[PDB]
Amino acid sequence: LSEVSVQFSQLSMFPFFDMAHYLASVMSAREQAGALDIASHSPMASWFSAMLHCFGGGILSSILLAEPPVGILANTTNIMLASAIWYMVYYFPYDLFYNCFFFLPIRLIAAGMKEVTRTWKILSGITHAHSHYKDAWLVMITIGWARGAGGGLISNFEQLVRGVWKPESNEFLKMSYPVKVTLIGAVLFTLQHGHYLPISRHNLMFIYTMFLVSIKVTMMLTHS
Amino acid sequence: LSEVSVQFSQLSMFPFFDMAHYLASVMSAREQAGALDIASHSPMASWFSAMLHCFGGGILSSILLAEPPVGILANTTNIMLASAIWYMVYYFPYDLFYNCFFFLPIRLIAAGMKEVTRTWKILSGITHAHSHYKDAWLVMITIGWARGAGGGLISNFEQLVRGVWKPESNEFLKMSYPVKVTLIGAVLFTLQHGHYLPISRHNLMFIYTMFLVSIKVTMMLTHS
Amino acid sequence: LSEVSVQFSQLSMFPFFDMAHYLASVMSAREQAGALDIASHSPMASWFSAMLHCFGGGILSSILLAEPPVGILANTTNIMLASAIWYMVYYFPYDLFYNCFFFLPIRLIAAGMKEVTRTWKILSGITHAHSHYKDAWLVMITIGWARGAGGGLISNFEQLVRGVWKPESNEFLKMSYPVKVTLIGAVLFTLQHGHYLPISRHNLMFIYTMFLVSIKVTMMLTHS
Repeated sequence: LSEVSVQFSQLSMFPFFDMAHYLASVMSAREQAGALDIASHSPMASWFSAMLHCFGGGILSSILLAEPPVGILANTTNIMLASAIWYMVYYFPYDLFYNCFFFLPIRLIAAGMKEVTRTWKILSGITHAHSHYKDAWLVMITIGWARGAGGGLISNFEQLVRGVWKPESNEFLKMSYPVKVTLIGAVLFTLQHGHYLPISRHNLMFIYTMFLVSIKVTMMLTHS
Repeated sequence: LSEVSVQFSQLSMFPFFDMAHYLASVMSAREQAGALDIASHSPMASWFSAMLHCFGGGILSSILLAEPPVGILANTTNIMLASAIWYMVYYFPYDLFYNCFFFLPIRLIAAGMKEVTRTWKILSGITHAHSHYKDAWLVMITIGWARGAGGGLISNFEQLVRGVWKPESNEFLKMSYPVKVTLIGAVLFTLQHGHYLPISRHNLMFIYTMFLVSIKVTMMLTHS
Repeated sequence: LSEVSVQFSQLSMFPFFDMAHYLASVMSAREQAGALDIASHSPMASWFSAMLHCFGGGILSSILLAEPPVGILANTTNIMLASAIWYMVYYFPYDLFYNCFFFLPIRLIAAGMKEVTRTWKILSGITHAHSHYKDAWLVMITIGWARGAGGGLISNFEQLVRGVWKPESNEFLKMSYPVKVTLIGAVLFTLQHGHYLPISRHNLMFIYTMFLVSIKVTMMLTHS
């Protein structure tokens, strides 16, 4: 029944899903060590650290392609869409916002939708790298990987923003779960582009997103 | 009497004022902790650290706009104009140069003129961001702020140049005086170009520069 | 006998010599402190650290000229030509690869040919900076120097890749031998393109390459 994958490919991420990636990234950034004290004594550094979690994919993909990183800041609709979630995750009265979204079902849905935004970011970078370099496989893998787990790769300098400098925790030394999955996804969809992978994009799109959501759901379920 | 602000808007900064910003930035870089030993044992690192104080506004504004940072190095007239001040601040015979400009009236004039160069840098980055992005308010604020206090934002990596690594002293954690004033100035003049602020450009230019020079003059006076 | 310098001005570096620079850079990167443990437990970090040694010249010259650093990754022939040397230097059976190239005559030839690749990289960056900026001397010096000893200037962040952070060992504080030689070469050949240096390009090319190979051969001979 390939008619269902065609319906899944018509999804738009501007309203609902972009907020889910921004919320899951800001909440996961708050749950990190010493992030509450940053927002309590320095809202500017905690906000910029949240933007590195939300738009880290577009920032790294722009720096690697010699594209202006301020161009991501031009979309005032998206920047304000993530800043409002940041202010509510940290500075909501009675912390009713975080306590509501920390609930297990709501946290599963929000995180699972961020996994969906990761897919289109990978394909965005792969097709965008194709616009700059035609059949260069390594460029498309790099930019698609840069948009999939951008915040995970700038995580070393993102830690430097909040104040913690950990030179021993490099992403290439121990590839974390999201970064290595984005690497696998970037390679697969580059072969999907490259036509070396015998499957349509939309079917590979659906099965990779499902294989990603199912794992993180299982992780968040087996963790609590 | 708005006829005086029109006369003030006609200042050219190429001869006198650019040297004032370069001198105030190089001298303030020397007075930092452990800067004399850098120039005495490694003139290369102290010179580059001085260039990050002088041209830090243009460097950060070029990196944010994907513009070549080496383009700032193209103006050999400006680079030599700051390197000559660097060599005289550190390596002048009998230190007659620094001892002359460390005098309170001369230090007040040189620093007060750097406050004037900060204004045109803010407006240069706001109008330059307007050339790249029409009515994007956040881009004009970012680039105008990047040229106002550029050396203050790269201060973390500028410290890494001389050899001091302070991951705890982030500019976003505690906003210093010059950086936060440039932020206020970048926001005000951005509302001016967007015509959201009910005042002419020339008058807002003059009152902001005066409000800036008067504060630093008061600071340098109340400090000695 | 200027008839021999013309025959030398004609070496093509695509087959033999590019592998020599990649081999000498990867082997010298392995001989660094704690580099074997990186490749044994984190092949991704050791590979990227090896690429920063091989293509650090092109990477830094691209970042300084606002050119896409991923553009160096487009040449899959050159990237695979260096990654194969990386895998054989580290993961060859019985380490027969490193033990063969660590032999003194073979190590002298491989390192001496990397010194030849350094020459064309300096001239590549000088002529490339001439294409972006006509008679800008400082830009031609910077880019030619950026291609000559690129891995030596990103060495601070390259150390951050493998996991070691030394904020005290800056290249400008104590200029190493290869970096300061590339600076001298970048200045000499910049005076050549500007015709301020009374010598033909081909002759200055040959005498500078010989003066560089003879020194490193003497160093490797007096070190063992």
